[PDB]
Amino acid sequence: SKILSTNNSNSNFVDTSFTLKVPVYSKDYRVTQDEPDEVVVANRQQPFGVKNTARYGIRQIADVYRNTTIDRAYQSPSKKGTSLVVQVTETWTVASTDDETYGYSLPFSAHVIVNVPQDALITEEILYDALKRLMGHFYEGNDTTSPTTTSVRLKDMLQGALVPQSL
Amino acid sequence: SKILSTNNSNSNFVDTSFTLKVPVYSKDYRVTQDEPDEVVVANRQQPFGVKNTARYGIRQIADVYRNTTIDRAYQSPSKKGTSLVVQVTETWTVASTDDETYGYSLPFSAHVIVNVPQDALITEEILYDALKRLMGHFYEGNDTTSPTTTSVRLKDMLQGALVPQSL
Amino acid sequence: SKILSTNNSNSNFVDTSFTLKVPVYSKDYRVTQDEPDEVVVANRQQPFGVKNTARYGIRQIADVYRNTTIDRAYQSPSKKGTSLVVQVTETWTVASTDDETYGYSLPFSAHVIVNVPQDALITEEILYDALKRLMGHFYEGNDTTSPTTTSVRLKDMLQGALVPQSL
Amino acid sequence: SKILSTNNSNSNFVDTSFTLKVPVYSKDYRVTQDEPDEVVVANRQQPFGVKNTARYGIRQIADVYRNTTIDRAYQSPSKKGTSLVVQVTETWTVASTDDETYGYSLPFSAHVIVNVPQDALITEEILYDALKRLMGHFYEGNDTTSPTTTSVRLKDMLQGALVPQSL
Amino acid sequence: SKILSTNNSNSNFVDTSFTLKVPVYSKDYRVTQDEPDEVVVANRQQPFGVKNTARYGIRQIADVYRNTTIDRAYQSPSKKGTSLVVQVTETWTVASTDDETYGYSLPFSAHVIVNVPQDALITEEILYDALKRLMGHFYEGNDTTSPTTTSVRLKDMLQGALVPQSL
Amino acid sequence: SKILSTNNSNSNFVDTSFTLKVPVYSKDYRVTQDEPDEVVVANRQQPFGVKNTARYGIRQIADVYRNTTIDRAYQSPSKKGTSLVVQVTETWTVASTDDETYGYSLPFSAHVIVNVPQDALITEEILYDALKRLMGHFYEGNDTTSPTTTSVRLKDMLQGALVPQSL
Ligand SMILES: [Ca+2]
Ligand SMILES: [Ca+2]
Repeated sequence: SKILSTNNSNSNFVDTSFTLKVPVYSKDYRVTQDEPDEVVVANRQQPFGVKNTARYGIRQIADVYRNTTIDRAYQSPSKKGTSLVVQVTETWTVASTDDETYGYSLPFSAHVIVNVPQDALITEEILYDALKRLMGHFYEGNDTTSPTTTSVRLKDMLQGALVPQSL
Repeated sequence: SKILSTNNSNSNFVDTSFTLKVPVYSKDYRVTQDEPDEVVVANRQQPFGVKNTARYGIRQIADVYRNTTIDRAYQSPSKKGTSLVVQVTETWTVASTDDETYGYSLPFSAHVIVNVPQDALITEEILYDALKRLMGHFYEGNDTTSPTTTSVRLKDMLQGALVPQSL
Repeated sequence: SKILSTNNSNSNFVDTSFTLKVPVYSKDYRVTQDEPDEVVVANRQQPFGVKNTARYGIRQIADVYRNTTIDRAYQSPSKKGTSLVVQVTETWTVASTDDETYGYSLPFSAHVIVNVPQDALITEEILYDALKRLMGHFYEGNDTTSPTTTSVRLKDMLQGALVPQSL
Repeated sequence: SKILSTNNSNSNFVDTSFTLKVPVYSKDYRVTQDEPDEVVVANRQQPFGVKNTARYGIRQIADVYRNTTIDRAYQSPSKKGTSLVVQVTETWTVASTDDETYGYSLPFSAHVIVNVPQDALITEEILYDALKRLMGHFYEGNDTTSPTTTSVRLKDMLQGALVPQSL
Repeated sequence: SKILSTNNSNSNFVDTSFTLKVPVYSKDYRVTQDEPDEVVVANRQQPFGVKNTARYGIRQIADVYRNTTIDRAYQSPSKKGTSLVVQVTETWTVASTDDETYGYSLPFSAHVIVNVPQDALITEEILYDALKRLMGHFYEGNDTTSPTTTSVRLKDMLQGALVPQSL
Repeated sequence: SKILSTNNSNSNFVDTSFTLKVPVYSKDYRVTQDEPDEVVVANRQQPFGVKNTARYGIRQIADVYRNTTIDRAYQSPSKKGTSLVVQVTETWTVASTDDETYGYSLPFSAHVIVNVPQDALITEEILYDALKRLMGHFYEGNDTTSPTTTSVRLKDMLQGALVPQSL
């Protein structure tokens, strides 16, 4: 019997709540692009100025070890991978309570990329928990406190402070 | 008076729990690279075979309106932007309880990229809630049920079913 | 025993109050850049539009006598110096009480440079008192009055009147 | 109605005394250079060996928004600016009470540069208080103590400890 | 399961105390060179004449078996290794009580190099215990006496007595 | 009279315990090579596969000031020095509980080099204290806490975190 380990058992994390607002695609979204490797989905609820779209794509990874330093002797026979991308694009607007003529539009976009080796032992739950570990790096954990606590670092990183405060 | 709207007020969502594992950087992580716009951080807790790193980087965006279908209204403060990347790199290991000889290492990686315009009305909370909307696209929601239900997408997407099954 | 003199004992000065607002770095500032000779520190308290940063840097001076006219016979054996720079960068905003849509941002910056020879006899107090003499040149002293008084010349200098009024 | 804010209202500071020695230019200083944008002034009181000068200069700034991350909103009065420099140059002397032969001269110099945009709402007092905030960065402050306490930085910075010890 | 043995189980030692003076880098040191493979650190508290420095470097070892007697049939699958160097450089001064003009500076340098194969089973504790055994060779052990005793050997080796007394 | 100072009087350290396992050469070792400059010693108690060796060598240093920043006016009259090397070579074995046929041998090597000027004032105790300071750099010191504490740094450096946490 073969067993896969993520080797995160010895890491120190703090749970924190991150409540997702999941779309209702049937109500809100229509399909803009259905190419075999790339789908694009548009938000029908928006006015013409405001563009709200999502993009879901996969690419095949020739050599999953290509940029890693894992010794040849420890590489899987199957070296193929899959690369997933999930992009969301939003259009925000700025206006004034006092002046109905003041306004402009700001474009926001953000995406997630996930590079998964093609191996039978990797499961959907393993990958979601990987995503949870990933998104957890937008915070800093504090086990010093008696109830374990977390603090936000997204603004700090955006401002150029990329090293955590814990170091 | 001045108000920024994300124009999500007419989108239909469903909440779901996504509990993040935030790192205790003080225990686990040390700095491999401290250059001004790119920081690399390594996980002290892994053994020598396993490589576990995180990378935090920003890039300055020249014109946030350039690739978009949005363009700049006359009273916009700036075209400038900032692009943030957060990457995690893990080394998973497959072994066998039958054969001590049999084993290999799988490389996992994933990252998030966020493209924030330079407008002071964008707040840290606005950005986190944007990230929550983003990660929501790894799921599908149902308004119909009395407790709202969410199903998962990550498998179906990685398998090539890039259109939501709700559509 | 060796003694250093600044030779300012024969100069005529007027004390005047110049009350410094010193930062609380722990509360307000995070680190943007930690290069060995140049550190940059950002003000976390500001909104995204407003940039508030400080820069602290040192350069080594090859020949401290390079541009001076001190005779060779009176030069120290050790000709190395240190050049310190302290820059502050602020973003000011202009708005209207009456019109909540009227606004713009102004960039302010200013720095101090201090070129100190590497000599054991120069002390931290000597250098601070040098800085006090330096900043005192933004004023004009008046010993003619019975209580000695001072007047401001920053605007006059900015407007092109670089000679003091006392001459 | 029109109000300029320096946006320091949410920064945390601590006051400290910094008593300036303002020159009595009429007694001590005479003009070496009177060219329109650069004035050099020499200290009459020094002996022939010791050189003590001050230099006051302005340069016109073409676009005050050019090197900055700020850029000009549509209702800004001008891009123009003025850059002021104030330099002091001193000649310190080391001698020995044992040997009449032993002596040398150390050259000290330091200057301040101020980059003021052309907006009429910037006042002379705004600029002086900016200078006070600037010089405050040669210190570190503590909100904690009941009389606020400030420690010094100039030594630690010149020695290469460019990050505040509070951080 | 897999087990590593250092094969020191049956070798005979005598413990002796060797109390390390560990640096407080935050108070005493600054970074001179920040390279990915080689960091250089310097003591900013020393006076100018006395340069106290340290150097921390890693080279990567291509074949850890290159200069060993281990036949290939007994080698691991992975030949990778890393090589660590820790160098310290001090400057001592000799002077006189009776004569202020008499003195000179002596340079001391020393370094450690450690050549660790990349095997997950090599632990940080294993490596430190190896270092302790290494430094034990600067001594000679006697377990025949009622209290186990050790005599120092550094000066003897420096003076050409390289073979231990016991041999 | 003449006095040597290591100038470590004002530097800040934290003591930590490092108990050396000193060899009993009479029981465990034999001499492999007896040269005037290089002695090689081997563990005769190890089984045949496991080679445990040590090497003790001295080279003579022509100019101890060759790669130093010490100007000639500050050098001793004698440039002679000696250079000591102490190398240890071990062979660790990896095997399995479940499988008698599974195993391999890992080579460990490490050495120390010490570069001592020939000055009568350098004592054996001075040199051992220097070695203790050297090995202290494998740790990081914290004297702020109520008990002075130290954390290990060997694995962190091996893994590319070469700059101390404190810096
Ligand atoms: Ca660097
Ligand atoms: Ca003229």
